[PDB]
Amino acid sequence: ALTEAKHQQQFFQFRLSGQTIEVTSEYLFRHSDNELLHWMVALDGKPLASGEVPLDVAPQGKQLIELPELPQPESAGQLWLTVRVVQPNATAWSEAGHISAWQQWRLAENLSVTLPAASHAIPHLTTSEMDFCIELGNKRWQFNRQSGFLSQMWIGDKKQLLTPLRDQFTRAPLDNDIGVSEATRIDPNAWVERWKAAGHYQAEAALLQCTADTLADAVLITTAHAWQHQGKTLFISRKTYRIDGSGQMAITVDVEVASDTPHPARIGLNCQLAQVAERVNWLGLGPQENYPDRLTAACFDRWDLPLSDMYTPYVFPSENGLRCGTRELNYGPHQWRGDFQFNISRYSQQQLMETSHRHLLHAEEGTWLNIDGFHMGIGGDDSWSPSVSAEFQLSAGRYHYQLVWCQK
Amino acid sequence: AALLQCTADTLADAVLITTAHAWQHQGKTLFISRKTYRIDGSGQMAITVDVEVASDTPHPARIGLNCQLAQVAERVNWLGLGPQENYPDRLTAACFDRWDLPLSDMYTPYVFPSENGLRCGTRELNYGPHQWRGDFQFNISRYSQQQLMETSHRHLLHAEEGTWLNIDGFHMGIGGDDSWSPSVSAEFQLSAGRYHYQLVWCQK
Repeated sequence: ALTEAKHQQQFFQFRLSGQTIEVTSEYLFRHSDNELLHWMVALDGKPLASGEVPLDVAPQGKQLIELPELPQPESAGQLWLTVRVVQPNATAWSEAGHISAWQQWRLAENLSVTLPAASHAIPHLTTSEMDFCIELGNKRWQFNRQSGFLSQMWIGDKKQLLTPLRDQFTRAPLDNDIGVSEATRIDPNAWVERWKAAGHYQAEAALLQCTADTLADAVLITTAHAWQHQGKTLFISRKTYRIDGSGQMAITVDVEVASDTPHPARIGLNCQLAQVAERVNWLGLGPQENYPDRLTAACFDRWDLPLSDMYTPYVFPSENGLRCGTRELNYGPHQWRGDFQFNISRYSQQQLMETSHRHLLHAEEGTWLNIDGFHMGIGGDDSWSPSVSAEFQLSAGRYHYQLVWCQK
Repeated sequence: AALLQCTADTLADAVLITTAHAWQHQGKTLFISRKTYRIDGSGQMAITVDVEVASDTPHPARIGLNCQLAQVAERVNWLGLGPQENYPDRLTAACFDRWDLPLSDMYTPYVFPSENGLRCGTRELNYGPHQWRGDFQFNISRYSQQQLMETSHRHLLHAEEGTWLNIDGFHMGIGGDDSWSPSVSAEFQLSAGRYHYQLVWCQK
């Protein structure tokens, strides 16, 4: 949280107009005299340009900054401008090179109008009454026809999942979701209570449909489940998996949420990976944990960190570590692509949810991955009543998202 | 537009068409539309659409489809907001229900012709033998957008061959705080980038 503060409370303010940056000083008494502005342009994580400019703004003043002609490539992707204010010299409370402020903008987008290279190969579908198998190369994917989930996958002789890939609509309650609700004295208004009461945490799936079809150049799986509790259908998930000659699966998901059920904490999938890698690399917001109503301090870019850093050791364990606006995530040989929020650690939601202290958590078999098409905000106006603003509640009813899972 | 792809595939119990276009202007791709039509034994087509809007292009007024129908019917019946013209930043007075009115009533004779007659939150619309189902906003009259756009007065409009139908997955707000500067609030601007929608067209 500390960063979100730091950024919001920063003393310099920016506005971008064309290729001119307007800087506003919120200092009342001092002049920007230990301040440098670093600027920089990059295309999907790739740096194309940098500058540095000394700030000469008086308290309550403005400074105009015109940027050099900015490169612009043919390549697809998003072009982002990022600026940082630096304190070149040390003060009594800061080191040299301390960053006092920052801001970023999206400059342009070159949309990708390029269709992939027609698959050399073609996947084979092997049916059975238990499942559908897809093979292509060393790669194989299995979908269980009884459950409707992708139960396993192999690269070579190695299995990748410990747990099937499945829909997730809940979260290990944050302090704010709980509020002052106790086992003794239940607060029926607390998000958790609502969710609890409505069956979110204990709803059971229901295969409505599960089919395989052979396309000209790919296999197409199609499923549908209903989550229900006491004969009430809470949600409905409709997917399509489409594996192609490239050995890429494209998941497309479409949820329907009942108008009359408390809005879900989230909407995405999760699964337990078999692997355990040392780093995580992604192209999205970061580097730090960021939620929807708490992500202004985060920057879009390519981040690479140790797994350990993707977990936030809140003494009272709960959902944590999320990173939003992710476009690509890489872990081991996996790579997922799209627009989603995600989190990844060695602790299942359930373990988090069931441990009173962080010191009692134990790392699980592999890596737990939660990939969200959507996530509700965290709130915080107070911690004893619902504080999540409406804009951050998953109240649309219809939700759509897509992924591309693949390997390297 | 630009055909990027167009394929037919045969499914166990249906046909599946798949397309992709790019709209561009001066080598800039503004939008990208990706659909799938899926016709089944029921003789129902399900359209599924997915638009990508360039971050750096003014947000579009809308996002949907249109076409000119050959038929011309006397009534329009729908299940959604109405009965009156309603836009996104202007629909609190409207009620969700089943409305049935004369075609004539689906056009708003603003003396200075412009986009009009929209009805939001529609779940089902019926015109002649057609029935469309989903979640969309729509409008329907005898005037193309172009005709509206090119006529200074309403008295000069002429009804066109059949019925023009505009079905929107999304529509930007109308504004009004004032009429001499942009007045559409941000919440009503189509600024997401990624837009998804689906329809079911069929007959009775």
